[PDB]
Parts: sequence; structure tokens; C-alpha cells
Amino acid sequence: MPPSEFLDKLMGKVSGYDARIRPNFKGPPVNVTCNIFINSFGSIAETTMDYRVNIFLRQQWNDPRLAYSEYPDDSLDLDPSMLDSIWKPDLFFANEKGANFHEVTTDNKLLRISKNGNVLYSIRITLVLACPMDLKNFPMDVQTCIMQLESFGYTMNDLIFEWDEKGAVQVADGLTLPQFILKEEKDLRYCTKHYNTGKFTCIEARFHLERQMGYYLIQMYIPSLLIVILSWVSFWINMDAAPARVGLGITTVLTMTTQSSGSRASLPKVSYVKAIDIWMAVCLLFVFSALLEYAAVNFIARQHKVEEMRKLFISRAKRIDTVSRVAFPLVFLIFNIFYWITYKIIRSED
Amino acid sequence: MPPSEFLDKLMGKVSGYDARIRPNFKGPPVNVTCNIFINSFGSIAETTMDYRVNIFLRQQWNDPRLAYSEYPDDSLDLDPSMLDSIWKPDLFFANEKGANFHEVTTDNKLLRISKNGNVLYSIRITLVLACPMDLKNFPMDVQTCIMQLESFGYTMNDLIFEWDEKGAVQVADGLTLPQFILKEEKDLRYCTKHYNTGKFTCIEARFHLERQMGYYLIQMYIPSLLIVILSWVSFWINMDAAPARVGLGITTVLTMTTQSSGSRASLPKVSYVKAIDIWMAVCLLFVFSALLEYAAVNFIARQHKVEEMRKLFISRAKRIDTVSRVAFPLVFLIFNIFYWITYKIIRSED
Amino acid sequence: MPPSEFLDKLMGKVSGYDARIRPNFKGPPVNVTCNIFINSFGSIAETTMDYRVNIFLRQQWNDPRLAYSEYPDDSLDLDPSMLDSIWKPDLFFANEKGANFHEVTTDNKLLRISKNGNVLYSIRITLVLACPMDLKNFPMDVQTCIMQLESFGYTMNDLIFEWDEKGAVQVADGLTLPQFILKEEKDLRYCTKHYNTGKFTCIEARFHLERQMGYYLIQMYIPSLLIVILSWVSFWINMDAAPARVGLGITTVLTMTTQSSGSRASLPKVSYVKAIDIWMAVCLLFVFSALLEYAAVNFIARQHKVEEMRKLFISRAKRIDTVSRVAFPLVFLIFNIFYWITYKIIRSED
Amino acid sequence: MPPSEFLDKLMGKVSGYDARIRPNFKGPPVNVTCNIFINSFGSIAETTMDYRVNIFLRQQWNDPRLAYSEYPDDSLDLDPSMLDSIWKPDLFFANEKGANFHEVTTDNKLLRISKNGNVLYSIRITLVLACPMDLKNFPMDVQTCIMQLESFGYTMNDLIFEWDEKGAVQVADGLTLPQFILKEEKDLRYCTKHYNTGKFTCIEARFHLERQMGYYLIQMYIPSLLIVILSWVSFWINMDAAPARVGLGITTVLTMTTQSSGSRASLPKVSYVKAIDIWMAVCLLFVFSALLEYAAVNFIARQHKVEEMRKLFISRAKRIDTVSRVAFPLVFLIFNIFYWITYKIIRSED
Amino acid sequence: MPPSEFLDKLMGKVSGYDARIRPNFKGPPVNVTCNIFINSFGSIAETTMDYRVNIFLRQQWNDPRLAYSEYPDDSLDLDPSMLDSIWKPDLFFANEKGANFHEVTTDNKLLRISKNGNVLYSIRITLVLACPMDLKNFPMDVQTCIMQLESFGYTMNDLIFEWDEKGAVQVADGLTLPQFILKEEKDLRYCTKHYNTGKFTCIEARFHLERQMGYYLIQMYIPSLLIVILSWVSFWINMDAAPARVGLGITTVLTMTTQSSGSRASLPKVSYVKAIDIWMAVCLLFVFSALLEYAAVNFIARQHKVEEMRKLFISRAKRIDTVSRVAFPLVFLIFNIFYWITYKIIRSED
Ligand SMILES: *[C@@H]1O[C@H](CO)[C@@H](O)[C@H](O)[C@H]1NC(C)=O
Ligand SMILES: *[C@@H]1O[C@H](CO)[C@@H](O)[C@H](O)[C@H]1NC(C)=O
Ligand SMILES: *[C@@H]1O[C@H](CO)[C@@H](O)[C@H](O)[C@H]1NC(C)=O
Ligand SMILES: *[C@@H]1O[C@H](CO)[C@@H](O)[C@H](O)[C@H]1NC(C)=O
Ligand SMILES: *[C@@H]1O[C@H](CO)[C@@H](O)[C@H](O)[C@H]1NC(C)=O
Repeated sequence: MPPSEFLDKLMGKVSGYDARIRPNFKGPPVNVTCNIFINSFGSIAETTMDYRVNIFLRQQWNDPRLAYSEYPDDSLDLDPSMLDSIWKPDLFFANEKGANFHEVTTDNKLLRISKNGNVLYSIRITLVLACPMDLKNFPMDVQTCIMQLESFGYTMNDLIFEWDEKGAVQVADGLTLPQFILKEEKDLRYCTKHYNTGKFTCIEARFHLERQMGYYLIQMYIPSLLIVILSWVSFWINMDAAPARVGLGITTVLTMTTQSSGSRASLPKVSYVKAIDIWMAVCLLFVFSALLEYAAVNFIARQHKVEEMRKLFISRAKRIDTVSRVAFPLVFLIFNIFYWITYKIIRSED
Repeated sequence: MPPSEFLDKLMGKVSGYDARIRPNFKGPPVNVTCNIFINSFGSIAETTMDYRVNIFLRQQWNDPRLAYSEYPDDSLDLDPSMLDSIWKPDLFFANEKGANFHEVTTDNKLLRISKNGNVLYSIRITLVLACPMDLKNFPMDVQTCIMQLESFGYTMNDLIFEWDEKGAVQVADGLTLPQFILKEEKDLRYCTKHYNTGKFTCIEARFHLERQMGYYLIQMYIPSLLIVILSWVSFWINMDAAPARVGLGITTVLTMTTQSSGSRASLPKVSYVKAIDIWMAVCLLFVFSALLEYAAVNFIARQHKVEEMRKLFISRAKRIDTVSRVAFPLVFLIFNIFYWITYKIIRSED
Repeated sequence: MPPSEFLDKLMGKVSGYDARIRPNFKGPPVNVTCNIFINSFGSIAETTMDYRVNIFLRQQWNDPRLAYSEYPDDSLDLDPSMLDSIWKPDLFFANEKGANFHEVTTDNKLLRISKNGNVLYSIRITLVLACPMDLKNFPMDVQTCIMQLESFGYTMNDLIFEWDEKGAVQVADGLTLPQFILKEEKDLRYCTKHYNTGKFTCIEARFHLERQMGYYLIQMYIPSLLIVILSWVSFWINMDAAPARVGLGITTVLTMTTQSSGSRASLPKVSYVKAIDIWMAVCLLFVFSALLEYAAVNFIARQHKVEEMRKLFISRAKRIDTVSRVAFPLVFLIFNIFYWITYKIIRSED
Repeated sequence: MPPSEFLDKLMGKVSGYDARIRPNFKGPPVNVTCNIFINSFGSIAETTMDYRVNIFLRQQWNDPRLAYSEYPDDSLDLDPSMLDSIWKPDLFFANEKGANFHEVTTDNKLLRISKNGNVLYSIRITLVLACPMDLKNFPMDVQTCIMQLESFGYTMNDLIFEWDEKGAVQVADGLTLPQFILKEEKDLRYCTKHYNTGKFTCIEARFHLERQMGYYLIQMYIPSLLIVILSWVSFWINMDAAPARVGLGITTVLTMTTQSSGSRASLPKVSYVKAIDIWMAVCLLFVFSALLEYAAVNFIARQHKVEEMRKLFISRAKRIDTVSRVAFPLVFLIFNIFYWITYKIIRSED
Repeated sequence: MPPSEFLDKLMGKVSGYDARIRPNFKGPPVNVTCNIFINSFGSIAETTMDYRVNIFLRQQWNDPRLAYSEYPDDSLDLDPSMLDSIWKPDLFFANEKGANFHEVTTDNKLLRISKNGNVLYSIRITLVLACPMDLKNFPMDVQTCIMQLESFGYTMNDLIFEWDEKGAVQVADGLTLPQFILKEEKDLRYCTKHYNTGKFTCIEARFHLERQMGYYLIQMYIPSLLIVILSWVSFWINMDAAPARVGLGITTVLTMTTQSSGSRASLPKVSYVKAIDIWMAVCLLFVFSALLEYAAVNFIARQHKVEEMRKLFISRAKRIDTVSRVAFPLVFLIFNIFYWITYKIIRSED
């Protein structure tokens, strides 16, 4: 038998196969299993509120027609150039921007057909998908990003979408993200869609992302701690009143302010207050306190600037110094560890 | 009856249905009801003067042809591949940039037809639409953005566009905007269009947006208040003449100026003066006053630098200090609350 | 009579209408009237040297064919789907980048035909057009932007382009630009094109744009004036030699320099010197003078630092102070008003 | 004779003209003359390493077929809608990115045919072309940008490309570039291409660009000179040891550093050292020297701070001052003029 | 024999050549040799994690059909307009974004056919390819970028891809990269692909890139060294306690911090610590030490500020100075050379 003759008999003019009619017309809904392979992941930006993903969609369904039973083999790998004639289920993504195809040299498509009629359709598509991330806790946070596959034009009575029991989602080996660590959980559940026009099927896939704090710690926490320690020692040995003494505080003020402004750049605008803002606010309070104590001791010195009074004022000023000395490391220590442990337990609960 | 035979009889060669002729030719204008569903909203930028929206257009009209009365069911869900043969009303948007279609796997289209001839056309389109926002009051403002649907090629005698009496505009559940809060009002009115060529139908939909001031307050108001308070206390204990005393003022000057420059970055250029500019101007006036009073007390000290004269100059200088002390918090307090209450009442009127 | 039968008789196979032949072949040139409507304007950027415009092109010409005289009405509104068969005049823009079409739901096109043969073609196109603006005077300037319509493929003997006597250019009501004010003058003149291949027709439309200086004044002139006044008073009460006195000058130097650098950011690079540069240069000269006078009085004090000599040096130093006092406001006043009046008269002449 | 009948006889089914066969098959190579007109030029960016150009390609060749000799006129201006049937020579650009066509209203194309068979093909194309500029001397430099036209698919035995003897390259009148001045030289030479597959024809066009230094001088040279002069005078009158004296140097240090960082922004990264870097380095050396001399005189003063020794130390310190005084202007003068004259002669040689 | 008649006999209707069937059907897999020519390279950005490349793909395979043996010559250069009829092997790239074709004037394609049936297919394509660079050592690093060619739709039994024994990869003469130096090694190995659907052939090409450190050294190392030396000398002659002395340290602090922030701008965010960070950290430690020693000597002076005690405190303070003097150059010298030699040996091993 020649291949061409059979090939036109299967889906051509002698065949009564109209490509505008669903298989099993006036019958039970056509069940469709969907298997997705993630070729690549990444390019997630906080401002844009979306990520980039390259998938290999694969969907299988059954047809009562296109059952040959004439060649001795089980399956046939057909050309992807008559895919227009074969009926194709509609499938679009709800949180989707763009989503072009790939056409390098030839269109990237795959067609297979078995003896019973089970087909295999494979399409490569790069999707920009919108993820509504919540930045309540900026340095440490778990982000859930949603992929939705749903039927635009058919009701419940047709095109029921089902997941695959085994190996529903696969990932490429040695695939890494610079910023996040992917979690191998990938919980799958499906939520149907209700509209005034009708009720439409949908299936959902969920991915969990964990950020890496190493960059954040080196970029912000480590310099800020250095500034705090520097300020502490600078006043600790500072003596009486000198214009030079003021310089140590002045440098810290400006540098801390610039760092604070710099940190709130990449992130988009949100009403709620992030954790990094809290850390910046407390460090600003500490540096603001530094000036305060100086003003205080200067006021005591001003009152001092008779012999009977001098001893008490000089003593009171020194008392202010030693009390500042013991107080400043202690309250920062009891606060930062409290901050870290409370964030440590919230991530553990999440 | 086979589905294919009926399907070609309805809109094919045996049918006298020419797709270039409007239904009810030489007759009353074809009425069209339009229902819009907002799939997603967002990506509004002040500079660009436009926003991004993903809608689900739905338009219904009646045809005297395409009335089958042969299958026992009421409606038929047809394929979206013969939509070219069906006559389609022209519809374009006036404040429109771009507005591509979506073609993921298959074109996103929907076709339905009832027994009487009422059709249902559904198209997914992402529109970039221009909104002429007025920034007279920057931190608090209500913005109205306009969507216009109008007929490019037909006159009044044809293609009259009407709204839908019930559920004209729907919104997706759990849809949020990072910057703005959408108001559930959505007032609908229609304005016809007049041209030299003729008079063309149009319908309009209006959306109200309310900005969230939480980001603005934390970003700008809170640091500026801190700078003002710091400056106040800094001079409050400042004593006589020392080069060190000057430092407190110097830091504030530069930091305030940098913040003022930084704030006017995101916004585009406009002739009128924004509220934030007013707040920045008054704070700059306060810090400018700080230097002034110093210069004054230094001039009194310069005159002082004989015994009879010294008491009066020293007293006058101290008088200047205490008067500065009582005056500075009081006038800022009576001004900021006045500013807030006047803006509070203008938003209430708006 | 059926509409379809007439519709194919007019421009089909029974008709000898070849769409590759110009009307009035071997005859006088085909005159074409062009009417343009500006749907929207804006998005002008100085660096890119171009603007964005959305027009409604409309062109009318006569054909000896397509004269029906069979239906009792005067005109017919045809579908825009047989516009390919109708002969269309070539028309392109010389200072053009891009210029895509609009295809939302359906192509935006319009076809009309009268009894005599006068047709009406309407096309919506968004054009990015290059405007060679001259920035000799930056804050105040009038910019002329050119739109050119010309025939790519035909000579003088064919396709003569003429303007419309009445209402050649219309503008949408309530159309505004954030930066510029449009002038309702719109002078129209036409310049033919000469090439080695031949002579080609062209028509030109000119628009005048006037910038709004309110943003510029608030952004730059008002802070710079404040810095100048501050500097003036700061030295005015400055006494003898103190390291603190220097601070007043130091702050001004840096802030003025940063503002000067900031101002020359948006503008692209040009050889000639802008007006804003002149204003920045004079203010820099004033602040530079401030340091000078200080150095001078310090040199007199250094010579002073015997009793007979002290009186003359102290007097000379005070003389320098009072002379500085009277001189500094006077020369700035006689210069700034001179600057403003000369620019006021140049705009009036322009 | 009707135009349509002749028009289909020339390139249709009765004609044996196959559009897949080169003219003069099994014969001498088809010679092609190429004339280029530069409609616009500009948009050159140093980082991207490419420029934007809008050309009017024009190529002429001879065909033995398509020789009519039946109409009494010499040439015919055909429609650009049967250009697909006419055989067209392949032509692509080697240093090419993008290069789309223009389709405003109608495709921009031109067809002409003479009695002998000489055709004229005109195509409008905007090309982004890569120019490998060498930035050895940044402020003054001559840049050569290359345009290459070559045959992708044919060997030497076919499609020989020749230039045009007269008026090979034309430029539009009144065409200017904001940054560069075009030179009216435009030397043309051709270099053939060798590959493993075969030898392919190519022709090359060269353009020379001269930068304008006016922006660079005002932006960088003039402020830097002002800073140098200021520093010079500031120390020149500086007296003994005062903390205030230090301020004059401190301001210069920071401002010079910021300017130095600012200048190296637009330019991309290169291994070799630019001229502007040299100028920045020498000015940094001068300001660095300023601090040095201060440290020296302070060390002499420190040793001074017995009567016999005081006279010699005070004298030595004053000697250091006067020597600094004479030395500093002289060495800057003998260096800057040397720098300018050596660059003046290198541009003259180039 | 006419060329047209043979041309349609080879791949037309009289020929039984179906373009949907692979050559050697039901036979051994079709071997394909692939030769790639790199027309241009460059535009590599660290953030995007990808590079731009313009290649000339060339693939050869054998067909049992299309064996003419009728013209006396060996090969024929066909038109690229019947390339659709010829069967073409599928080929796509795995680490691929975009990859459009080039269509300037005509499509860039090449067709050749020999007497035996060996064909030659040439396609020009610009590919954006993702390179997973590792920035463990930023200033000096070798980067490997991967190109993968693989068969989308066929299994092992068909379309085996083989490399070319001689001249597999060629590069254009005089091709340079501004940032990197290409290594003439280009090791080629192939790795097959395993999927649930089946096993698919692939081949890989590897390129090695070496960065040039000249820009980095001038941009960062040279200024930082200057700051370190300046700081060293500044304290080296600094005397006792003066507010002026503090200035030398203050300037360094701010400038070093700004440089440190500036350096970490171009690079994207990564968890691990780069070499440049280490160098910045050590320089920050040195400048931080500068303040420390000052505080120490000031504390000794404070204790000093009775005659018996004064000699020991003054001596101890001077001892601190001389010890600082000998210590500071020595430890920087023993550290920087150690840093350079360890990086020198790691690059040599790599
Ligand atoms: C799809 O599956 C459901 C439940 O398993 C079944 O009731 C229905 O008949 C199936 N439809 C088919 C096989 O077309
Ligand atoms: C549309 O509605 C108007 C007013 O209800 C009516 O006069 C007109 O006949 C309608 N046109 C139709 C039904 O085609
Ligand atoms: C166009 O107008 C000119 C001048 O009015 C006239 O000479 C010419 O015949 C006209 N061409 C037509 C009507 O085709
Ligand atoms: C092209 O020119 C060359 C040299 O002038 C000549 O030998 C060749 O025959 C020409 N080819 C033609 C006219 O086809
Ligand atoms: C391809 O090469 C392999 C090994 O050289 C060989 O076994 C196979 O038959 C070849 N396939 C062909 C020539 O189609």
C-alpha cells in the first residue's frame, strides 16, 4: 500500500471527516488529559507583576473516527503540515499576556495517532503570566504563582479537561533560578468557571517560590550594622564639646538616609509597610537618638559654664555618658534577636 | 439529518446569504446590544497618560435570515472558523492605541445562534486606552477614565448601538489594583458623534479611580516631618556662636533639597502647581527661616562684642531665642492642620 | 433589482474594470483632494526628535467608470471588503517612521460612491513623524512641525495632489497637550519634488507649537533665585573670620552645581548654547564672586594681624563690606530684567 | 489596442516567461547597476554600535525578454502589483539588523520598463547598520561607517553587481545631523566575498563622520578649567593654618570626582584609554597636589611650633608658598597647550 | 531541453514526489550533516543572561529521489521560491528566545542539488540564546555559552544529526568583541535527549569567552588605590587634635562608599559573593581603621589633659603614631599581592 493514498483516505475528500464538527457529536463530553513540561523558567520582575515561562504543552483525546487498522504497526508519526485538518480543542490561559509561538526553520509541532484513535498534540509556547505576589514580608517570603488552562468556547457538556494521573508536571534537569529556589511540591487542583453565558471548564497549576536572602543580607543588613556599630563607638569615646565630635554623627546621618532611599527603589508602590522599612526605621531612630544625647550633655555643660555647682554638673554629665554607654548595646541586642526570631517563626508557620 | 449538510445550507452557496449586505437592507437600523466583561485591569502610568485593560467584548443583534427551525434544540454552538462568512458589525475605539487580538493555540472567538436569529459574538482584546488625568491635587485625587465604542463606517440610519439594561458591566471577582481602589459605580451614558461626512453612533463607559495615599505618606510626609522636628530641636538647644551649631542646619538643607528634587521625578511636566509642591515649598521656607534667625542672633552678638550696653544686647539676644522657641511649633501646627482639613473637605465635595 | 447582482456588475468579471489601470488613461492627470482630521496629538520628545499623531486621512477623486445611474438614490455606502478591487492612489509620508494601521475587530476603512463617480476613501493611521526642532532658546520657543504627503510612483502627468478649499484641516474638540499650546493658524503650502528619475507631486501642512514655561519657572528659576538671595544675605551679616561663616557659601556651591547638572539632562546634545545655560552660568558667576570677596577681606585682615596701621586696615575692610553690600543687589537687578525684556521682545518678533 | 490585453501578453500565460529562470540563462552574467539615495540619516548611538538610515534603493538590469516594440512611446510606468511576476535579483546587507519595508496606504514600490528591456526597480527600506567605531580619541574623532550590498545566492558566473558611473550616491538637500557633520567625499570601492560554498559578489560604500566638539567643550572642559582656577586662587591667598582653609580644597575634590564619574557614563566599556580620561586624570593630579602642599607647609609649621629656629622655619614656609605660587600656573600652561597642539596635529594627519 | 519543463518534472504533478513523506521511508534514519558560519557575535549582557548571534546555517542530506542524470553538468543552483515543495528537516534550538528570519528585498535562502541527490540548504537566522554564566569571580572569568540544535518531531529511527568532520565551525575574519576575547578552541560534543514521548537527537557547540580586565582596572582598582594611599599619608602627617584633621578621613569615607555602591550596579543579584565585593570590603575595613586609630590617640590625649604623668602619655601617643606608620603599608602590601597571586593561579588552573 502506498503511504500517500492512505494518507489522503484518512482525512481527505473521500473521508466524511468534517473538521468543523467535534468528535462524538450529540454524545458524552470529550475528555482531554493535559501534560505540561517546563522547558525553562525565570525572568520574574516585582514591578511588572509577571514572570516568563517556556512550556511544552501536550494534550491527548480520543476520536471514534481516524481508526485505521490497516498498517501492521501501532502508531504513525505524521507530518505537522496537515494539523489544520485535524480537529483541535480550544485552549487559552486566563492570566496571560502575549504568548506567541515559535517558528525557527519550521513550526514546532508534533502529531501522533494510534490504532484506537488516541492522538498526541504537542505545542511549544512562551507565556508571560501575571502573578499577584504579596510583599508583606520583603526579605523572606513565599510566592505562589498561578497557571490556568480553560476552554473559551465550550460548555460542561463538551470538552471536559482532566489532569494526568502520573507525571502531570515535569521539570528540566539542572534548571535553576538566580533569585528563587523552586519547591518540588507543585500541588494541582481544578476550579470551574461560571459566567452569564455559561459554565466553562478550567484546571489550575500552582508553583511555590522561595527567595534567597543572601544578596539582601550583604547588600543592606551588613553595611547598616557596620554604621550602627561605628556610631556607637564614635560617641563612646567622644569627649566633652568639640566641633570635630559632631562629624562622626553627621556622616552617619547622610549615609543612612541615602541607603534608606536606595533600598526602596526596585520595589513597586504598595500601601502596606514592608519588613525592610521597619529595619530602616529602627536604625534611623538609633542614629536620631545619637544627636539627642549630645544635645543633652551639651545642655548640662551649658548650665555648668560656682565651684559648688560645678562638681554636681560635671558628675551628672559623666553619669549621662556612662548610662548611654551601658544602655545603647543592650537595647539593640534585645531588639534585633527578637525581630529575627519572630520572622523565623512566621516563615516556619507559612 | 447530518450536521455538515445543514451547516453548509445555512451560510453557503445554496443559500442566498451574501456577507457583504447588512441584514434588514432598505429597512430600520440594526440595533446592537453590547455587554463588556473586565478580565483584568491595571498597569496605569502617569507619564504615558494611558492604562492597560483586558476585556471580553460581547455583542448581540438580530438577523431575519439564519432562522433554521429544523433541529429540535433551541441554540447551536458553532465553530469559530466560519465567522468570516457571518456578517460582523464594525466597532472601533476612539481613545485607542494598539489593541491586538489573542491567538494562543487557537483564535479566541465564540459563536452562538438561536432559533429566532439572535446571535452572540464574543471577542477577547487587550486595549491600551488614553486617560486624560488632571493632577491638580497629587496625593489625593479621583481619576475618571473613558472607554468609547463607536461605528466607523455607518450612519444613524444603520447600526444603532444600545447598552444592556441588566449587568452591562461586570468585573472579575478578587480583582485588585496595587495603586488605586476601583469604585463600584460605573455610570454609563452615550454621546453621538458629528462629522462633516455624517453622524456616527457612539457609547461611553466611565470608571472612577481613587488613589491610596499610604505609600505617599510613608515615602514623603513622614521623613519631612522628622527633618522639621529635628531642625526645631537642634536650634532650640543651640548655644551662642559655634561652627558646630551650623552643622545641624547644613545637613537639613541638603537633605531637604534632595528629597524635594526626588519627589518631582515620576510625574510628567505640567504647568499648574501640585499639592506636593506646596508642602515642599513650605518646608523649604521653614528650613530657610532657621538660617535667618541664626544670622539675626549673630548680628546682635556682633554688636555686643561697654558694660552698660552688654546687658541690653545679651538680654535682647535671649529674647530672640525664647521668642523663636514659642513661635516655631505654633505656626507650623496652625498651618498643617489647616492644609489637611481644606484638602479633606475638597475630596468630600469631589 | 437585487443588491448582489448590481454589486458584482459594477466591479467584477462582466465589467471591463481592470484594477491595474489608472482612470482617464492617456488623459489629463487625475486630481485628488485631501482632507485630514487630527484625532489626537501629543507624545513629543525632544531627544527622539519626533512626535506621535493619529489622523483620519480622507481623499476624493473622480472616475469615469463606476457611474451606475440605476438605483434611485444618490450615494451608496459600500462594504470595506472589496476595497482591493477599487483602484487606490499611492500616498506616503516623507518624514515618516513606522505608521501602522489599526485593526480592532475589523479593519478601519470607509467606502462611498456617488452617482457621478466621486469616491470617498477614509483610512485611520497613527504616524510617528520627525520634527527638526531648533533649541536656540530653550525656555521660550516656537516649534514648527512638518507633515508631507507625496506620490511615490507617479509623475506630473498623473495623480496631481490638491488641497481642500474649505475645512482642509480640522481638530477634535477639547484636545489638549500637557506641554504645548497649539496655535489655530495651520498655514498650508505645497512644494513639488525633483529627482533624477522624475518630478513628483507633494503637499505640506505646518503646525506651530508654543511651550508653557510654568513648569520650567517653578522647577528651576524659583529655587535658583532663592539660593541667590540666601547667599546674598548670608554674607551680608557675615562677621570677620569664622570657619562657620564659610559654611553658608559651601552649601550654595554644591547645591547650585547639582542643579546645573540636573537641568542639562532631558535635552539632547547640541553645539549651540541654550538660554538656560546662560542663566546657570551667570548664577555660577555670582556664587563664585561670593568666595572672592571673602578671600579679599581675609587678605586685608591678614595684613592687619602697629596701632596706626590697624585703623586704616579695619576701615578698608569695612569699606569692602559696605561696598559689596550696595553693589550685589544692584547688578543682579539691572541684569535679570535686561535678560527678560530682551527675550520678551525676541518672542514678540518671532 | 487595449492596455489590459497587452499587459497580460507581456508577462502572462501566453508568454513563455517563467519567473523562476534568470534572464540570459546559460549565458554571460547579468550585470546590475545600483544607485542609492539617502532620504534621511541619524540616530547614531555609541553603545549600540549602530546607526539608522532611510534609503531609496534603485537597481537597473537588462532582459532579452519583455521587449515589446508595439506601443509608440518609449517607456511605460506599470503598477507595482505585478512585481512578483517580474524576476527580481537577490540583494541583502551584511552588517544588517532588522531592515523592514514601508507599507503606508500602499506598498512603496516603483516599476518601469523601456523599449529595449532596461527595467528600473525602486524600493524604500530603513536599515539599522552596525558601525565598528574606534574611540581612541573621544572628543575629536573621524568615524567611518560601512554599507555592504551583496548577492546571497549567486556565484560569479551570474548577477555581477556594478556601481553607477555618474551620481552613484545622492543626499537630500538640507539634511543635517545634530552631533556629526557629514563629509562630501563618499569614496566607493568593491570587495568580493569568498566562502567554502563559492565566491559571491559585493560592493561597498563608505561614509565619513566628524564629531562636533562644542557640546563637549561646554559640558566638560569649561567647568573643569573653572574648578582648577578656583583651586589655584583659593590656596594662593590661603593663610597659615585654619580649618576654614581646608574647605576650599574639600569642595573641589568631591565636585571633580563627581564630574569625572559623570563623564564616563554615555560611552560603552573599552579596554583602551580615551583622551577625556587623560584630561580627567591630570586635573585629578592637580587637585591631589593641592592637599599635598598644605600638608607640607603644615609640617613646617608643626616643626616651628627657639627664637633662632623660628625665623628659619617661618622663612622656609613662606618660601614654599611663593614657590607654589610661581610653579602652579606655569606647568598647567605648558601642559594644556602641548595637549591641544598634539591633538590638533593628529586630526590633521587623520 | 527547456529548463521549465525539466523543472516541473522534477518536483511537480507528473512526479510522485509527495512533500509530506520523508526520504527513505520504512528505511534507515536520514543522516544530516550541519555546518555553521558565525557572521557576527556580540551584544552580551550580564543581567539578561543571553547573547546575540547571527549565523549562516547549512545542512546537507541525501535523497533517493531528485536524481536527474539528464543535464550534462554536475549541479544546479535553483531558485529559493520552490523551497516549500522540497522536504525540509525540522530543526529548533533549545536555549532560544525569538530567532526571526531576514527578509530584505527577497528572502535569504539558498538551494543546490547535485546529480546523486545531495542537497544544500542555507538559512540566515539571528538567534538570542541564553547563557547561564557563573559570576563567582567577577573581574577575571571564563564563560562558556551553549548552542543546541535538536529535532523536535522525530525519534532515533529517523533524522540522525551528525557534525561535519572538517571545518565544522568557521568565524568571519576580523570579527571582534568590545568586552571579551574569543578563544579559538570551539570543542564540539553531542548529547542525546530523553523524554516520556521518546528519545530525540541533539548536537551541541561550545564557545569560551575571556573577559578583558583593562576597563575594570582603570574604572575601579586605580581610584581605590589612590584613595587608600591618600588616606595613609593624610594621617601620616596629621598632628595631635584638630577639627581640620578629621576632614581628610571624612572625604575618603563618603567617596569610598559611593564608589562601592556604584560598582554593584550593572551586575544582577546573586547569592554568592564576588571578588570585587571582597576588594571593596577590605578597602572599607582600612578606611574604618583610620577613624579607630584617631579615636585611640584622642583617648590618650584626653587622659593626658600631673607633670610626671604627661611624659608617659605623650610618649605612648607618639608610640601609637610611629607604630601605625610602620604597620599600615606593610599589611596592605602583604595582602594585595597574596590576593593577586591566588587569583592568578586559579585562572591558570581554569
Ligand atoms: C469522560 O469521563 C466521564 C467520567 O469518567 C465519563 O462519564 C464520560 O463518559 C467520559 N467521556 C468520554 C469518554 O467521552
Ligand atoms: C431599534 O429600536 C428602535 C427603538 O426601539 C426601533 O424604532 C427600531 O425599529 C429598532 N430597529 C430594529 C428592530 O431593527
Ligand atoms: C485637474 O485640474 C487642472 C487644473 O484645474 C485641469 O487642467 C485638469 O484637466 C484636471 N484634471 C482632471 C479633471 O482630470
Ligand atoms: C557584463 O559586463 C562584462 C564586462 O563589461 C561583460 O564581459 C559581460 O558580457 C556583461 N554581461 C552582460 C552584458 O550580460
Ligand atoms: C547513517 O549512518 C549510520 C552510521 O554510519 C548508518 O548505519 C546508516 O545506515 C546511515 N543512514 C543513511 C545513510 O540513511
